[PDB]
Amino acid sequence: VKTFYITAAPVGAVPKFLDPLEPKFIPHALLELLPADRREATIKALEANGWEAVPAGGIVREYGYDAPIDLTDYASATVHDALRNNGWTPSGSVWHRTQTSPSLAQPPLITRNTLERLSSVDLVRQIVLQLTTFGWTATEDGSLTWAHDRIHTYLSPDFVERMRADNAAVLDSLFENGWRMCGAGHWQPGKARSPYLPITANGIVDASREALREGAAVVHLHTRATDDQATLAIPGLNTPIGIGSQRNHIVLDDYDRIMPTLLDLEPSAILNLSTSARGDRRASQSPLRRAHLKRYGHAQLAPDVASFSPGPVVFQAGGGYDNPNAFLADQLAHFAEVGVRPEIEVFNHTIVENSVTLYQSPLVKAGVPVLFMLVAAVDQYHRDPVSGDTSDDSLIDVPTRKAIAKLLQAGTDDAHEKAVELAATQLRPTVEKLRDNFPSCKISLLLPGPFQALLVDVAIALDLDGIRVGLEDALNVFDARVPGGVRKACGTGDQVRWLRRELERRGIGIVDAETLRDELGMSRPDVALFRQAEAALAHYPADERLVSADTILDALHPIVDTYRKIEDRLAAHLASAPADPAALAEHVLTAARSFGITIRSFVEELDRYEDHEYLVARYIQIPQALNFARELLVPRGYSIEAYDRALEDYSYSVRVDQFKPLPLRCLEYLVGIPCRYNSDYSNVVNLGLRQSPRYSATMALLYHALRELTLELRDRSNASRKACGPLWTVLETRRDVAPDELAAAIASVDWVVLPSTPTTNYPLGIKLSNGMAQLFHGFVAQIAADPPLRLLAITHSGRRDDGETVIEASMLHNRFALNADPSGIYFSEESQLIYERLILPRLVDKPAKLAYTERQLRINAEQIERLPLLKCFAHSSGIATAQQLDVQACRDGERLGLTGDELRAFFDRALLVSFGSAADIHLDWLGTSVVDVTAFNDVRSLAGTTSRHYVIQPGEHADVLQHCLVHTQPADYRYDHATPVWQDGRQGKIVARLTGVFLLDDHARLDDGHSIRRYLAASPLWLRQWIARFHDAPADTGAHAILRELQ
Ligand SMILES: [Mg+2]
Repeated sequence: VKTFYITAAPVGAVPKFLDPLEPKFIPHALLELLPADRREATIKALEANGWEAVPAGGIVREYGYDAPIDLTDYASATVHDALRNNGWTPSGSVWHRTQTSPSLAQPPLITRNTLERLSSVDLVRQIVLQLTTFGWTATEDGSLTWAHDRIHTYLSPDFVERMRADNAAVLDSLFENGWRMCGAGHWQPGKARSPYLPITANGIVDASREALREGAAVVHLHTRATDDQATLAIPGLNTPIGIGSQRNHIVLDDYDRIMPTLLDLEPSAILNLSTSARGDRRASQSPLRRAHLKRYGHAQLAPDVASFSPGPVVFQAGGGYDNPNAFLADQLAHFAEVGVRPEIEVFNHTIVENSVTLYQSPLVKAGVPVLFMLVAAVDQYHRDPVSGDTSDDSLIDVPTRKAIAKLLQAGTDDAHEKAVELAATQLRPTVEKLRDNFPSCKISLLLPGPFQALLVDVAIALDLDGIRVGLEDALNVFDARVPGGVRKACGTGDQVRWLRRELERRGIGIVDAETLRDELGMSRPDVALFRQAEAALAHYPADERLVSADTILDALHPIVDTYRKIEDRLAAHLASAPADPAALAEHVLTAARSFGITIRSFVEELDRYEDHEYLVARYIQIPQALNFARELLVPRGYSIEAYDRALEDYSYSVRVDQFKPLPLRCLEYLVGIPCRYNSDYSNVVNLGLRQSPRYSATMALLYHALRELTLELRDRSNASRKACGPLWTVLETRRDVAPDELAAAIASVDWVVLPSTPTTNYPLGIKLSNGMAQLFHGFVAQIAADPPLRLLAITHSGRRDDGETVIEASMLHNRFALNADPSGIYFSEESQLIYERLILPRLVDKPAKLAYTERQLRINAEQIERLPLLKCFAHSSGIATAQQLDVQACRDGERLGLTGDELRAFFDRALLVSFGSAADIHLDWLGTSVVDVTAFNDVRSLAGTTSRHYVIQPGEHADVLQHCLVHTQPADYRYDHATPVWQDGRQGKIVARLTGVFLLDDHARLDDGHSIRRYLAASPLWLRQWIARFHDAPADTGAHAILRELQ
């Protein structure tokens, strides 16, 4: 019931990046070899960058960092011996190392057992912390290992002495593994440094991505200047030492790269940019502190949140920045004009004071709820403007912080609670004071370094709204597998994972970015626009009989206008001259996706093409993108001369008469907003829209108008005329016959294949209907040869009573309208033609009279159990068509009178296996039991459903997905990890819902997730076992079959 929202802070201002592949020790002989001035400059540059002078007595494990030393570039008696002592040999003016160290043929490893031999738990930690700082990584075993082809790890004499004293055998182990003693010189302890800290645009983007997929909802960003970036060239070393301030600074070119990238890959993520002037107090009133707060990308979106501190920030550790009132006034003014919400970084008590009094009104006016960030356990000063004397203005006073730090080191549970009580008692006045003066506000907590052990407990005690972690606050992460229980954090995502799993222990949930935007009142434009349509149609019934497309289009009028303005911006961008091959489509596609417009791949898109009979429907992607551009540029007056280059392809040109009107393109956009892909098909966004009460009804109304306008366009084309009524087809061993009036086909056949959306009664539809059928029979037939197969394929009616053509939109409206049906009463004419000739005979007694349109015109309760098991496959719209068969069965069953309980026995004689259910499964309805296999990236099925079981959240399933995105090859992929969830309906219906299912495409991505082929291809062996058991079965019941499968 209790939830937090996690803020991730990847960059920060203080910690620095330290390259693992840099030398960590420089022998004095190598520096002393330099000329006096160069030696002096080099040393002071090293010491400025964390390098500490150190005597002999330390050990090193080095390989691959040697380089020749030509003295002509600059001998000495004191040096000469030191060089030869360190394994160097002269050759005139040239020195080189003949001394050899053990290669890295097999990775150096310090076992957990070796570490545990040490008595001091304190010593072990610092050893683990030092090596992990150098790039060493902990294993699942709990050991430390080095994976790179070079190595240069050094430990100080202090380490060696304490190691020797605690246990000399451990130290000897290093000696037998290639470590060796060192002379005097300089080394890099890497204090306040990490090999995982991101200071480049690409690094920051990656770090943010990692944190977000682990559960973070907000990303707090910094940037680092590189204006003093330099490298030191040390003699005898083939790798230079990176020096630089890595100063905290607002870099506009970095954000120009970071922000659009994050908007593309992480659309729902709440971006929080730092406005801090820490590291440059003299620029406290610079307009640069808001220069990065603008509209980014083609979507012209701004950062959602920016840092804001009502008062000076003065660190006791040194540094800080001032926030003058005129400046802060300009900030808030700019924040408002751009659409940015301030987050109050509460550093001091003076910040609190200024927040609940003078800035109280302006902060509320800036937007509600007001966001607060409690910078706890960070020592602060207040400076008397007259005397200059400093007082302790920290949220947690320095005496109490020092106290808490001691109890943390005690490690006992008793000192922990006393530490929590100390932190909570100190912070509670500030929390209460903020909430008493701000009726609508959110408050988050951060803790630096060691205090992070209190982060969860203190946040719970104060009933806070959010918790912040990241490399900005701490560079370590708690790991119980590691000796000492602590190691270097492999990025912010590592720490976010720790926090999430920590909260999961206590039964505390987390809030994803998409959900938090609703709470904070900062939802995305496209999400808002869809909800705008939902509201505009809220008072209209989902029944196609009770509302017209004209009325629906009339209600969406202002939204069509809103969409048009978006389309203008896409058109103008395309008219900004490019490309010559058919790869121009890639330009259009990328342009479309960045503006939020998804050029969907329609199977029936050929109906708009005049020469459709002379075209190959395999290469329909490149031309549809070309015509799309033409479709947008022509009505406005732009030149499409660059296009129609489809002439250099193999007309694919779409006639102007078949161009989609403005409202038609608008409807296509709206229905494409829920369950979107990100820019590179790594994730699915806008998932929350499905949980709306009016979602299905809205989608039903949309596809209604989408149908009416598409059919209108189809009637003016040479689109293949469709036929009335369904087509029945049997597949043996594949064989293919087309029965017309034979119920004998049903009895002879193992499985029935229910029709999909594009499988209608017309040349292309029949080809597709045959295809899916064949795919299904190769599938079950392949299972037969494992620890006379006949298949029945059903094709939908192509034309209804009034001569109206049956298209995709027709099936989808039927799909969504069925979702919005509370009672089991809705079905279509297409479902009727299939039902009465397939299911109805099972209800009555012996053959009846059927009309010319193949439509129709008792009980035998003892023979209800005698009915054969009807095993059916379903894909896409299949589960919708199937449940409509159940409805009609209940209506005829009630007309005949089957006492309901016997109706249950009827449905026990049927069985359903659905792959990619694109419609909701009404659990409480009377109907056929279903095994549901739906993929997470099956966005088409996702958009058609409302079940939460299809949505993957940070957990084990999310881990497998992220693993398969990089290491796993597509053809090998099988969703073994899928977890079946069992459900029992009010009226006996049983549903086996698989969770964690996803489908890899050819690029190991999440696109093309509606492929029935991939659904069957990537099918796990244990799932085949289920289907095998279904096939090899006597006259057993459905309920009995799957109840046994639960074990
Ligand atoms: Mg910050």
